[PDB]
Formats: sequence, C-alpha cells, structure tokens
Amino acid sequence: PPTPHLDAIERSLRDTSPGLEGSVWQRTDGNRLDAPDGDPAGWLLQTPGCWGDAGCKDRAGTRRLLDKMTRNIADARHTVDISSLAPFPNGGFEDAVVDGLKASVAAGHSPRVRILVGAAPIYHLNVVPSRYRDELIGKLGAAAGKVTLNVASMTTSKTSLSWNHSKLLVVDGKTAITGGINGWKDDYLDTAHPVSDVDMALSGPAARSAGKYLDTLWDWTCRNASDPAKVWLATSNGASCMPSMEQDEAGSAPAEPTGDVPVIAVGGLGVGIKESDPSSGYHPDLPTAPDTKCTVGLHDNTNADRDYDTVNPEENALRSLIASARSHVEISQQDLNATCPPLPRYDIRTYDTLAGKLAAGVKVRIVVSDPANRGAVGSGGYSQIKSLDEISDTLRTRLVALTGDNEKASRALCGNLQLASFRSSDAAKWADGKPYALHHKLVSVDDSAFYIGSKNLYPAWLQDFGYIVESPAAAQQLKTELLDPEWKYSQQAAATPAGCP
Repeated sequence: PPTPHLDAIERSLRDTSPGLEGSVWQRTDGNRLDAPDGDPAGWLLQTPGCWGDAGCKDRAGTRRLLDKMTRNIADARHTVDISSLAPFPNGGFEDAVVDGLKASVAAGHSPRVRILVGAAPIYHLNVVPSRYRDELIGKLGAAAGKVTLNVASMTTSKTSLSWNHSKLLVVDGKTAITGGINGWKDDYLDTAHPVSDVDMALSGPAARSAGKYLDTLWDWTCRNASDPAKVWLATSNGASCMPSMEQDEAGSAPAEPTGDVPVIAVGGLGVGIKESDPSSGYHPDLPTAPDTKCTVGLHDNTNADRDYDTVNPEENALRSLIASARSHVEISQQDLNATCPPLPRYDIRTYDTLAGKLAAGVKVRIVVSDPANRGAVGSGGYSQIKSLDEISDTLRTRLVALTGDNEKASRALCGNLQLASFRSSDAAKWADGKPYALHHKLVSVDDSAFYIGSKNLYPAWLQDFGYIVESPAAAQQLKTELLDPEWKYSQQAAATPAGCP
C-alpha cells in the first residue's frame, strides 16, 4: 500500500543525514500502533481527554496513559529506557515506573534501567540524580536488589542552549511510548487546569530505532560524565555506566514485525554531541530574510547553519512532512514562534513551506497555546507569543516575499488559513479560571500521515525525537479522537488576520 508522504520525507533525510541512518533516523515496516484490545484508538495517548467539560471531571486520557506506561514496564524482561526533560518523573508518573518495575521483578526478571533528563543551564534541580536513584530504590523496597539503574541529568551546550528534551519510554527495544508528555505531576495530573498533550504507543522495529537513538545519547552521556558541568551521573551498586544497553539487548535478531504500519523514526542531536555528518553531501540554499522584530545574538543554527541540519534531521523531516501536503495540513503546537532573544523567533524555511502551501490552495490549520499562558518553562509557561497576529503577520510577510504582490498574498491568507488558540470545551478557560495550556507537537497531513513526538516547530536546539506514521486508518482515528474535537472548540477562538473579509 503506497506511502507518498513517507517517501518524500525519506528522500529528504537520506539527502540530509545519510550517515545517521539507523541511529538518529530510520524508516521501518511492520509496526503496530499498540492499542489495547477493545479500545481500537487506545494507541493515541492524549491527556487529559475530557473534551466538552471545563471542569474536566472524567480524565479518561490520563488514566489510559498511566495504565499503558505501567503495563509496558510490567512486561519488561531486560531493559527499560526512559528519557525526559528535568525534573525527573514524579507523582503518578513515578508510581507507574515503580509499579511496573516491581511487576517485572516479581515475574522473575532483573531489568537494566536508564533514566536520562536534560536540564537547562539555568535550571536548579531540586532532586539530583543520586537522590532520585535513592528515592526509586526505596520505593522498590526488596525489588531493588534485582534492578540496575543508571540515572543522569545532562546539558550538552551551555553556550548554545542544548540539552535533552526527548520524552521516550522504550521497553526491551520492542515497545515505545513517545510524544510531548513530561512526567510532571503538577502540570498534568494534580491540577484542576491540566496541560493538554499527546503521546503515542507503538511496538515493532520502530521501537528498536528509539533504542538506537537513546544509545547515541548515552554514549555521549557516559563519556562526558568526566565533566560534572555537563553530566551528573548516579548508578546503582557499582554498576558501570551503560552506553550501549539497547545495542547489547538487540544482539542480532533483526526486529520482529508486529503489524503493518510503516514508520519513520527521526530525532536530532542538538548542539554539542556531533558537529556534522562527515558522510553527508547536503548543501542547501539557506534563506536570507532578516526578522524585523528581533535580531538574534547567538549563531543561528535553525536558519543559518548547514552542519546543524546534518545532525538534526528532524528539522528537515518536519519541513518536508508539511511540504508533502496535497490537500490539507493540521498543526497543533504549543508555539510556532520562539522567545527572541536568545533564539531566532521563527523557522524561516517552515514559514515558507507554509506560505507555499497557502499559495497553492492547500488548507492549513494552526492551533497554538493561548497567549495568556506566557511564563517560565517548568513553572506554567506554555506560550511564547503575546498575540496570534505574531503568526499571521509573519505568514503575510513570507507570502508577499513569495508571490510578489500583496493582493495574492491576501487571497491565500484569508481563504486558506485557520488560526486559533486551543480550547477543549465551550468555556473560554478552565472552570477554575486558568487558561488552557497546549503542549502538543503534532502535525497531520492529508488524513494519511502524521508526526507525534517531542520536537516543537518553534526554534529550539535540543535533543528531540518523534515518529512519522503513514496510515489512513490511523489518521482517521487521530482525526476523530483529537483533531475534529480540537477544532470544534477552538474555532470559537479563531483569529481573523489583518486585512481579511
């Protein structure tokens, strides 16, 4: 069955980073979207999943998420590989890990466990790796002597603002859960104003791809533990740091197919792990478009650095996913624009690809976190814009640059764009008066191909990871479960860009 969206994306990754095929990106067949029996859309792990209700009484999404995480871990025989953005998983996120690990030990296993979080240079960790190690050992009680732990927090570049941001849970290199969800109880669980977010669950060869990606990060992390400014590392009971846990677990038993879903696994190494793919022939025309609102102080890796692309194929994967849309594109993000300075405010090539689609009559929908959510990351900050015009004005600019004339630019912008801030009910905010925070990193195209993972469309130079799936049947579920309901409530917060009918 054909895959015209994946083929275009694959063409662009082999051109961008051929040397990273098999570790930072990889196409595979034979995957399964891992739904529980009698819950066919249950691969889609949305949270809170309480559409239509400003009081959010029944969080069926959250419940399904925590359950799936517990069960995947409960099935572990050898390896459990976790990555996130610091702080370390707490609350129910942490209980899911501890309970799943106790179940695994009770079935007679001795699992190896790696937990990796990235930390911003400015971010003071309350619970450091050794304390988090000891906490887990304590909750594990007697199970503990059977579990080998590597726990690490890491920053790859203080100067270039790079650290881990991927959110992965890989068990035995065969199941994988990823998406936008950090394991932060106050934002997601214990609150009357829960963050809305989505992960997906999968099994199959694409989970081994995720393991390879985590191995790459752990190779760097184990080596750089000689620099405590970069890596804090705690292991259990004399255990070595385990750079290649996933490779060691895969041995060579070519991954078994579990279904019929084709997938591209695609991540990025941010700054400070590898400078380029020396193997790569990539040589793009970079755009040249100053921003009127903001002039960046830092060297701009998003807009103006060839080598950065070659070690961050996810950037091109996303640009060319959007470029492959023939009919419509839906984007659901925290932000399309970044805080400038220190970062560039937007990705020029992404805005151009969008402008190009607008011009060609492709329907584009952008839904972002409500600007009311502006604030510090990790402390309720879920917006980086003051107004939605910051998105529609940039698009106008690029449309004008692209079409030459300001009238055509207006046809395309007013006829083909839906732009709105997110809501999940008829209320404008949560029943407790807090605005809806959106943390999706989702892009869907033509009701066939979609991306879920941890990579934001706004400029950021982090280690990230995600999956692009091509399957009409899956897209249809995504449409029904998430995108249609999102639009039903968010259309009431639709923006009319300046200059439109």
